Order: sequence, then C-alpha cells, then structure tokens
Amino acid sequence: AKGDPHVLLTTSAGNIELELDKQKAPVSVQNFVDYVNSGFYNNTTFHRVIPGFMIQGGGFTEQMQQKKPNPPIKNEADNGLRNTRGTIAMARTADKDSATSQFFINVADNAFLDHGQRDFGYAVFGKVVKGMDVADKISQVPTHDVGPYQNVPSKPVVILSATVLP
Repeated sequence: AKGDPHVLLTTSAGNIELELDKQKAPVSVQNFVDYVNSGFYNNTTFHRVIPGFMIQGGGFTEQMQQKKPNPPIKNEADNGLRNTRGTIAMARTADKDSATSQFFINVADNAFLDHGQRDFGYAVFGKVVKGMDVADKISQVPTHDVGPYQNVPSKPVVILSATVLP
C-alpha cells in the first residue's frame, strides 16, 4: 500500500499517482521503477479494461503493437497484500513467475486474484493515492465485443508519460 516511491502516470484521460510498497514488494517495485525510468511505459496503453473490475496496461503501444519487455520477475503475491480497490498488481500468464511489464489497477475488490492454497495469485505492489476517479473512467470506455479481444477498447487510453516523483 503506502510505501515510498511515487510514480505519476499521465494519461489521455487524466493523471494517476501511485505509491509503491518497497518493503512488501521489493522485486516488483524495482522492476516497475526500472521500466518507468527507461521510458518503457511512455506511449503504452490500457489495452484491457473490464467495467467494475480493473484496467490493465503496460504492454502495447498506441498502434496495438506488443513491446519487448525485460526478463520476468518472481511472484511476490505471498506478501500479504490483497487485490482491493485502488491497488496495483502485476499481470502474468500461466506460470507464477512470468510477470514482466504488464500491470493492472483494481477498481473493485477482486479477492479471487489473491494468493491462496490453489493458485499463487497476483502480486500487489502498491496503491493509487490520487486519480482513482480517472481509473474508474478508463474502465468504462467502449470496447470491442467479438473474439478473444472483446475487452480491448475501441480507443485505448494512452499513458503519455510515466515518471518517478521527487
């Protein structure tokens, strides 16, 4: 939750400020900060949005092109942090340690994503300290509705810049 590093995401729909929990998720925070400082998240979008659930981004450009991320990181979902409204967590595939650059912001309590005995879960590494209204807005933009990409916005919100604050 309330950690130390602060990151500002300036999007085409508004600004979102994050507070990263360096003590509870050291690996996740360092990985995220490295992407931020390298300008990796600049011009990436929230390519997957689900009303009442979450908004996911950090992997595709405005042209819907997948960017080349750095090596995956270990999953820190066992750090006790829960996927409650306002938290930011790492997206990943089947393998628990496959998270790279994609992250999502929970706009509601998504306890089914928390670490459990049957699935390792998704690692929470921070929370939104400002701009939750913006996150909510992003989750409600119109999306496609046919194939496996029906959660992709017609016009994905773009992250114009991401910056670590002083």
